[PDB]
Amino acid sequence: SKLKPFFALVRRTNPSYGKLAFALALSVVTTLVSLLIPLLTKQLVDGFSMSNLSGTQIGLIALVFFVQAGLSAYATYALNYNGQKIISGLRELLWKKLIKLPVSYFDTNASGETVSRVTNDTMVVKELITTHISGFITGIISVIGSLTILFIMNWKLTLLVLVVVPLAALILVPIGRKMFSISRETQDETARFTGLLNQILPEIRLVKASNAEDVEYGRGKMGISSLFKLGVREAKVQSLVGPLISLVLMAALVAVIGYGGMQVSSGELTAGALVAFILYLFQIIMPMGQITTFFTQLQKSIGATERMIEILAEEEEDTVTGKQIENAHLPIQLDRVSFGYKPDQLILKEVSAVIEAGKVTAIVGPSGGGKTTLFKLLERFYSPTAGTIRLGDEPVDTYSLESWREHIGYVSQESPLMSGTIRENICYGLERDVTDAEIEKAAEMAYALNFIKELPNQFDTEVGERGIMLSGGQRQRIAIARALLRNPSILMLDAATSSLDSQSEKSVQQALEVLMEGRTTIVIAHRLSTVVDADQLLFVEKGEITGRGTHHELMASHGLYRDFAEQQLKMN
Amino acid sequence: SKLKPFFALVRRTNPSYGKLAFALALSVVTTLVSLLIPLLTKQLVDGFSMSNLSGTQIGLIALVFFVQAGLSAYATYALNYNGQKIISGLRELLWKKLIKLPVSYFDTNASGETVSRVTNDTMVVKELITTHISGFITGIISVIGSLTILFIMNWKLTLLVLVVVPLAALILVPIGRKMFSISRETQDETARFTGLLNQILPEIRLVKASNAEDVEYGRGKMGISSLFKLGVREAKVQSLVGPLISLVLMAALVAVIGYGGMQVSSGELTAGALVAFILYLFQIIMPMGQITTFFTQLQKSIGATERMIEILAEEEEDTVTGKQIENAHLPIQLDRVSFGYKPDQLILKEVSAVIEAGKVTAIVGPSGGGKTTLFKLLERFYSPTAGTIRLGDEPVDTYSLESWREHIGYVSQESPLMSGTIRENICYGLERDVTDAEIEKAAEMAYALNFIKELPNQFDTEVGERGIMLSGGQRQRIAIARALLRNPSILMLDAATSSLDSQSEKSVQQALEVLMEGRTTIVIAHRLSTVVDADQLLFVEKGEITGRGTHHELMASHGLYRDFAEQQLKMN
Ligand SMILES: CCNc1cc2oc3c/c(=[NH+]\CC)c(C)cc-3c(-c3ccccc3C(=O)OCC)c2cc1C
Ligand SMILES: CCNc1cc2oc3c/c(=[NH+]\CC)c(C)cc-3c(-c3ccccc3C(=O)OCC)c2cc1C
Repeated sequence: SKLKPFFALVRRTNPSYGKLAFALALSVVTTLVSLLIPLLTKQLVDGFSMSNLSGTQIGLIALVFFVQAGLSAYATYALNYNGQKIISGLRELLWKKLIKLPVSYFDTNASGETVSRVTNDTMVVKELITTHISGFITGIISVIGSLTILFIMNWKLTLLVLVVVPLAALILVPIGRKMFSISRETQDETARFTGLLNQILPEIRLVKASNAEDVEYGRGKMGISSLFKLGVREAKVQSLVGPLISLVLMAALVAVIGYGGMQVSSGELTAGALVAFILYLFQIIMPMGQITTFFTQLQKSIGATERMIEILAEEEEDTVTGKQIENAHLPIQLDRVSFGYKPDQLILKEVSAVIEAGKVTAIVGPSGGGKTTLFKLLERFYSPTAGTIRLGDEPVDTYSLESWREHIGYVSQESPLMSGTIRENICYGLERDVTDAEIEKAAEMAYALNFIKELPNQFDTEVGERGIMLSGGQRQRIAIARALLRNPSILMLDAATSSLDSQSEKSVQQALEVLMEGRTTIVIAHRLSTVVDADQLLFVEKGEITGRGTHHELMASHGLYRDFAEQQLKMN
Repeated sequence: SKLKPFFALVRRTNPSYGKLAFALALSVVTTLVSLLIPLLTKQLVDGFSMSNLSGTQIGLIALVFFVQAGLSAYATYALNYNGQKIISGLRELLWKKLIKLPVSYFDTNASGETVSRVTNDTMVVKELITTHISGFITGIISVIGSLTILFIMNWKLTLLVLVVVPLAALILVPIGRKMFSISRETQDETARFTGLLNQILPEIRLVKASNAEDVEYGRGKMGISSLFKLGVREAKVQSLVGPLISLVLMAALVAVIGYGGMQVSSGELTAGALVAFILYLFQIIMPMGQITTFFTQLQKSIGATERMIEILAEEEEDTVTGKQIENAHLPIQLDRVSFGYKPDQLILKEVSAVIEAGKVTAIVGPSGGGKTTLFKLLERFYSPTAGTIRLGDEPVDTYSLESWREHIGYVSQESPLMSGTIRENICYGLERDVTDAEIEKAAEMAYALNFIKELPNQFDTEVGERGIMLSGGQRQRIAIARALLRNPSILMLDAATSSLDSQSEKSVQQALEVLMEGRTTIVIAHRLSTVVDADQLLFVEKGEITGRGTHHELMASHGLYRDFAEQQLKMN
C-alpha cells in the first residue's frame, strides 16, 4: 500500500523496467551460481586426496568464480547505471517544479529545507534502488538457499546446532543496549562538564577580580569527580560487558564448528562437507548486515518519497492567466484588497490607492507595516483574495503574467549579485533578442560603462562562485542598465539607495531619474531624501493606507507629526 | 624518545604502576589461555569420536572459558577503573593550572579551544591508556602465539598457504583507495551542486521577475547531467570493485580452508587440527583491526600529550609574591608607562596620569586607541615593560597585588552569572564571609534588595543556566551591591552598551553615587552621562594620555576640534 506512491514516483521517469528487470534477474542468477561454490569445493577435497580429478576440478572451480564475478559485474552496472538514470531525470522533474511551481510565498517557508530535499532524498532513493532492494533480494535468496542446502546436505543435525546459536546469542543484544545507554549517558555527562567549563572560563575576568579561584577551582574538583564516579560505573559495566561478547562467541564457534568434528571424526563422510559447511556459514553471515540495513533504510526511503511527492504537487498559472498585453501605460488602481497570507490573518484590509500614468509613487511606513506586502501584491507575487487591481476594463486577472512581469523592471535594497561572470548579469533578461553588441551603449546611457571601464575583460570579470568580489552599492548601476535596456515601461525600486552615502546615490540617480523619469515608478522608501522626488506618497499603518497625495500636501494634511516623529527617530 | 614526555605526564599522577602492571600481566595471561583454548578443542573432537572421555573433557572446556573470561574481567576492570584514576587526576592538574596559570591575556587567545584541550584531549589519552596499549600488547602476543602454534602444528604447509593469502590480498587496498577517491569526488560534485542551488533558489524573486526560468532551468539541466555523467563513471568503477572483493576474498577461503580439506581427506591426522586451525583463524583475524587502530591512534595520542604539556607550562606566580597592603588609599600616579603586546608593536607610548585621592577618573578616546588597555593596566591584568606606577611605585610593586585584587568594583556589560542563583553569587563572595551573618541588610542598605524584593524564593532562586532570563539592569545593580558590600575602596567600570538607557542607568547612578561618597573610582561609560555623573575626564589618543580638570576646560583646550566628532558619532 505505502509502496504504491514510491512505484508511481519511479514511474514518473519511465525508462526503468526494460533493463531493471534484467538486472534483478541477473543478480538472482549471480546469487544462485554463488550457492554452488561450496558444492564444487566439497568435491575438490576428494579429488585432491587421489590427485588428477583434483587438478581438473581446481580448474572448473576457477571458472565458476570468474563468471560468478563477471556476470555479477554486468549485473550491478546494469542496475547501478540505470539507478543514476532513475535519479537524474527525477531531479529533472523536481527542478522543473522548484522553478516553475513556486509562487513567491510558497518559497518563503524554507529555502534550505527545499534545496536539501533534492540533494538528500534523491541520494536516499538512489541507495534504495541501486543497492538496498537488490541487497534485500540477494540476501533473502542466499539465506534460504544456504538453509535448504544444509537441510538436504546433513540430517538436520549441524543445521540444528547452528540455528540454536542465534537463539542463545539473542541475549547478547540486551548487553549491547546496556552498553549503548551507559556510553550515551557518559557523553551526556561529558557535555555537561564541557558546558560548565565553557561557562566558567570566558568569565575568568570576574574570577580573577576577587581572588575567588580557591572556590572556582573547587567547583571543577566536583565536576571531574562526578565524571570519575560515572567513569567507575561504566568501567564496572565494561568489566561485565567486555568478556561476555568474547565469551559466548567462543562457545558459539566451539558449539558449531567443533560439532562438525564428530561429522569428520567418526560420524559421517563429512571430510569435505565440513569445509562446504564453513563456506555456507560465511555465505549466511554475509547478507545479515545487508538485510537489516535494508529493513532499517526502508522507513527513511518511504519518508523521502513522501517529501518528494509533497513537493511535486501544485503548479503556477503563468499561461493560465491568458494573453492580453498592450501599451500598458494605464494608471493603476487598488480597491479593497484585504488579505495577508491567510484568510483569517488580515495583514491588509480595505485598501484603495490611485497611481496615475507616469507619476512617481513612493511608500512610507513602519517596518512591521504592510509596505512589503503592498509591494509584493503590486508585483503580483501574491494572488489577491477579494480586492481588485484596476486598469482599463479590468484586464489584470488576464494580463499575461509572463508579459506583464516582462514589462516590469525590478531593483531592491539588497541588490544581490547572481554568481558567475559579469556577462551573466549583462545578458540576463535579454531573452528573445541578444541585440548583438548594442549592450555597450545601453550601459553608457546608464552611466555604468564608464564606471566599469576598469574593464578586466568585460566577460571574465567573474563576481565569483560566492559572488563576493564586488561592492554592495555597485550592482545598482548594472541593475538599472539591465532594467532600462529591455523593459522601459514600469520600474519598481525598494530602497536601493539608502546606504550609498550620497556619492553613489547621486551617481545612480543621475542615470536612473534622468533616463526614465517619463515612465511609471513604484518605490519602497526608507528616507525622506528619496520621497521628495516622488510626486505621490502612500503612508501605511496598521495594515491600512492613511496617506495620499504629494509629499508636502500630505505632510501638512495628515502626515504631520505621525511621519515627522518616525522619520526623525530613524534619523536619530 | 617521544614517549618520554607522555611517561612523565602519566608520572605526574603517581597512583599508576602498582595496579597497572598487574592488569597488564593479567591481560597477558588471558591471551595465553585464549591461545590454549583451541588445543583443548582438538582432543574433545577426537573424544567426540571416542564418546565418554569426550563428554568428561567437554566439561574442562567450560572451565577454561569461565576462567578465560573471568580473569579477563578482573583484568580490564583493574585496567579501566584505575585508568580513570589517572585521567580524573590529570584533569585535576589541568584545572589547578587553568585557573592559577592564566593571566588575562593568556585566556584572550582562545576559550573553546581550551575546553576542547581539557575534555576531548583527555578522552583521547584515556582511550590510549585503558584500551589501546592493552590492545597492542594483546594483539602482538596473540598473533605471535598463533603463528608459533601453527608452525609447531602444521609443518610449513597450511601456514604457508595461509600467509600467502595476505600477500595476494594486498592488491585489494589499492582498489579500496580508488573506490574511496571516486566516492569523495562524488560528494565533492554533490556539494558543488548543492552550492549552485543554494546560490539560485534564494534568488527566485529576481529569477521570476525577469521570467528567465526557461534559461535558469537550463543551468539546472547542466548540473544534474554532470552528476549523472560522474555517476555513470563511478558506477563503472563500482562494477569493477564490487565483484572483485567478493572474488579475491572468496578464492582466499577456498585457497586455504579447502586446502585444509586434503589434510583431513588423506593428508594426515588433521581431523581435530582442522577445527583448531579454523578457530585460530578468527583468533588471529580479530587482533589485526585492534593493532591497526592502535598504530593509527598513537600519533593522535602523542599530539595529545604535546598539547597537554604545552598547556601545563608556566604559571602565574603573583599569588605568593607581594606583601604589606594595608590602606589602598594613598595617591596613585601613572608615569612613563608604555606597552602593547610585543616589544615591536607598542600600543601604549610614554603616558602619565595622576588620580590621587580624587573622586573619579574617566578615560575617553577612539575605540582601540587605548581606552580598553588602561582599564586593565590600572588593576594589573597585564604586566607592562613600562615605567613605575607611583603608589610608592606601588611600594615598587611589592604590595601583595594578587590579594589587593579584593578591592575591585568591576562594572561592565556584565551578565557573568556563574552557577545559577543569587545565593550562588553570595557563595562566590565567600572570601571573607566570616561575618556573613550580617551582609544581607547591608544589601538592603545597598538599595538592591528593594528591587530584588520581587523574590520567588530568594534562597534558591534560579537565574537559569547561562543566565538568559534576567534584565540587564538587574545584573548591573546586583553586581554593584555585591561588590560594594565589602570592598568598595576602588571602583572599576567600563560600559559599551546602552540598551536599557534611561531607567537602568539612572537607578544604578544614584545608587552607586550614594554608595561611594568617599572612594576613588575609574569609569569608562559614555560621552556625557559619564561626565555629569563623575565630573572628571582623561582622554587617550594614539596611546598618549592627556587631561587635567573637568569637562569644560578639556573641551576648550583639547576637545574643541576632536570631541565634537565623538559627540556627533555617538548621537548618531
Ligand atoms: C583480553 C584479550 N582479548 C580481549 C579478547 C577478545 O577476543 C575476541 C576474539 C574475537 N574473534 C574470535 C571469534 C572476536 C570477534 C572478539 C573478541 C573480543 C571482543 C569482545 C567484545 C568486543 C570486541 C572484541 C573485539 O575486539 O572486536 C572484534 C569485533 C575480545 C576482546 C577483548 C577485549
Ligand atoms: C551486487 C549484490 N550486492 C552485494 C553482494 C556482495 O556479495 C558479497 C559476498 C561474500 N559473499 C559470499 C559469496 C562477501 C564477503 C561480500 C560480499 C559483498 C561485499 C563486497 C565488498 C564489501 C562488502 C561486501 C559486504 O557486504 O561486506 C562483507 C565483507 C557484496 C556486496 C554487495 C553490494
